[PDB]
Amino acid sequence: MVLSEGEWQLVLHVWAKVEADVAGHGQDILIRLFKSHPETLEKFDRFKHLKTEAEMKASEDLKKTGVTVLTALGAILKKKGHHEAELKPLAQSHATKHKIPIKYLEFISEAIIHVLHSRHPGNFGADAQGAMNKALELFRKDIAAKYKELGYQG
Ligand code: HEM
Repeated sequence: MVLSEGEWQLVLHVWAKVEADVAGHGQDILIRLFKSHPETLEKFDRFKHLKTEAEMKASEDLKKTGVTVLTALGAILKKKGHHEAELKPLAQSHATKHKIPIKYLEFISEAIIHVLHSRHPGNFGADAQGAMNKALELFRKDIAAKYKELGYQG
């Protein structure tokens, strides 16, 4: 697939607002993912034991992780589709080391779209959400193809 420059603009315009607070958005998104799909918390051996949202809010490990996730995603979106190199190492560790199914990447994409919609309503109207969903679908499709080459397709 291929996004038009206007769609990338909508994606990078709302991403520039997320970057004013990467750690807060990281927390919100991971907590949204774990409350919606609790089985995903099991993949994180570091803080798998957290039982409540309050615990999750108070975990420094969860917040650091959230910042790592968003910083790597932001670096991929800024490429505007030319992300082959950034995707390689990512696809390898999530397919071989962590074992994250494509389904989980769909779940976090939905958590990203839910948080942006709540926090940024004025910059996340319907066209901007369609462009963000396209950009995340592109990311999932290229990662899924890399998973296949690596022998995981999951
Ligand atoms: C937008 C999608 C994602 C991006 C950009 C992303 C990126 C990263 C990055 C950069 C790291 C550190 C380096 C590495 O291990 O590769 C990481 C580690 C990890 N990611 Fe992901 N991730 C994403 C989705 C997920 C999902 C959905 C899960 C789990 C349901 C997951 C589980 C993990 C785990 C278990 C680690 C190790 C955490 C720790 O112990 O350090 N990731 N991820």
